[PDB]
Amino acid sequence: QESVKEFLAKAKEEFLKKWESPSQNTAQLDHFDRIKTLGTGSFGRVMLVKHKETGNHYAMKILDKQKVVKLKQIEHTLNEKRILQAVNFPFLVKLEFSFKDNSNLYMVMEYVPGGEMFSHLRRIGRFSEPHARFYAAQIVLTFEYLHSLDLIYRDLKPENLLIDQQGYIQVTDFGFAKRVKGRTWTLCGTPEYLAPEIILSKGYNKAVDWWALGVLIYEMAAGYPPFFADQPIQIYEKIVSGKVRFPSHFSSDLKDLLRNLLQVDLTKRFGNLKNGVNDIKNHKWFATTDWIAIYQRKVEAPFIPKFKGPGDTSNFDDYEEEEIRVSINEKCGKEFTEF
Ligand SMILES: c1cc(-c2nnc([C@H]3CCNC3)o2)ccn1
Ligand SMILES: c1cc(-c2nnc([C@H]3CCNC3)o2)ccn1
Repeated sequence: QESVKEFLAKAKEEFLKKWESPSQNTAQLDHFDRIKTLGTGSFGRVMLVKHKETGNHYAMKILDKQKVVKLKQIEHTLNEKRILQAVNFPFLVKLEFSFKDNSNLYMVMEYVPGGEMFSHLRRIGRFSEPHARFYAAQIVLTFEYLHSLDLIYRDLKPENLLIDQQGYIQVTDFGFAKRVKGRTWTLCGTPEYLAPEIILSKGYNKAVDWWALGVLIYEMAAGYPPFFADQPIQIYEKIVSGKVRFPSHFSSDLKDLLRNLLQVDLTKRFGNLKNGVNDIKNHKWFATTDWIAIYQRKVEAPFIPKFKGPGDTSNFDDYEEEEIRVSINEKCGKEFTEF
């Protein structure tokens, strides 16, 4: 494990150098052509763009500054960009450029054309245990990396996991990620994936990412999440009870892993014990996993998405196409000085 200790020590050195001196203002809007909207939200959207001089394709996340302020997301938005420009790991989407103008904030990422894990899971129904285990091992390594840097991710769900041209995962959307030594308190995340200590308004820590990994593995292997209900208040009641029913087709090793990740007592939850991530890596359900081979991307993927080239949008869906307007006057300049 010395080689793992020294890898993580080097990873932290390189993150901290970029964290302390973040890059800013590395492109501008009229360097790109707009192609298609890939997703939309409360204060921002993600567009496929093409760089006019190089011809490269990118995914550009665009946030309306005035709406960020109104939804009280200033701190979270600054978190997202400062973390994304500082990290480097095989299963994290790469931030290529960032900039701002009178109206908007922009984060320009590599474009991953295979689509969201959500689409593929819902089309096929459920993943076999080896298929789920291939994806789960990538998230285990990514959380080991993020947590060693004192980062909590806080938005694990199938919609945020993109599948690349080799069938591996690229994690996207750091809107709720935060550097945290100790506890933190914000209510955020999707209802089906929230740990009990978030719902109960406690000070919580990185163990909430390991709870969310339990939810994700269950959903990949069953086809639906463990605390499913029609409205959030009913979901929250099932989460805090912790009663979980497992389908009969689950293996005994899978049920045992999930009982330890979906542990309502955070001081007993796998990932948060004295042996840290190794209680997960050494569990019987991962016995066939070569952790080094996954990191080096040398395992053949269970599934390669169908797409025609780096500009193909066929694995994403259709949204109304709205203008990208930039006001003649600067909005919210002070609030976003550091961006
Ligand atoms: C303190 C507060 C926050 C924060 N961010 N959004 C919120 C929500 C409260 C109102 N709706 C959004 O609170 C972050 C860090 N410290
Ligand atoms: C393609 C897409 C993206 C991307 N970034 N954030 C998102 C969110 C949009 C909806 N759920 C995820 O998608 C990055 C690279 N290629």
